[PDB]
Amino acid sequence: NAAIEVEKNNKGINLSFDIEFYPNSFQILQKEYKKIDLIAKLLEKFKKNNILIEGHTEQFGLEEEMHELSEKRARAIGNYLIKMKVKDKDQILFKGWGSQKAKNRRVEITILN
Amino acid sequence: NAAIEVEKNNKGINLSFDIEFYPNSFQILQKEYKKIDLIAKLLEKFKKNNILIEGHTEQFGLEEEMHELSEKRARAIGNYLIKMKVKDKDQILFKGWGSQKAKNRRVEITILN
Repeated sequence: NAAIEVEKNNKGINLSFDIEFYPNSFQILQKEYKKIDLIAKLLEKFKKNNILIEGHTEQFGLEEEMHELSEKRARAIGNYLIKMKVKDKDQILFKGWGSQKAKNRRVEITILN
Repeated sequence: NAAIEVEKNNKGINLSFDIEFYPNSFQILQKEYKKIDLIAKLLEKFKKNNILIEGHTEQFGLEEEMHELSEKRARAIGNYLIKMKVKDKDQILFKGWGSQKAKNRRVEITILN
């Protein structure tokens, strides 16, 4: 669960992992920042690349509500990467899938070609 | 099974994955080179780092025989990385664990601090 799963696709290099969020929130648990720090170490080395951050929910709530929550989760991750100075806001696309694709929730980050 | 698992430790950034070798051999199946190419894409970006490649066997054979086989598996991976020009021989440590730690066998590569 501490590991990032890395796989190539047609879009770039996919980083798939799971981040504990507090229930029904886009707030990252304190202990998870070290995992994002590892992600930051990889992204730092792909200096010129743009990234895509994709968020997800699990609950079958109203679609706009789930979309918003899932996007705010992607943004919480992106914001930390901004703060760590590994990417600029210029370089980050944020996508929420809602629920369409225990606190652990799926996040993907793609290092875009 | 196509994914590399990435996790940080005290030694550096650990890349754990599994490579199909032909039974009792250190020959990599043709289809696996694309996976090593992905590893190469990551290593390319950690230009200054030395790496450690660790090989493993599963059979409970004679310890020196298993050690040799496991080390030759690490070397097969390293040799391809040399050939792809992502690392020089100067930068690669090779370690065989034999069996002490379906064709799929465990390999680890650590991007050393």
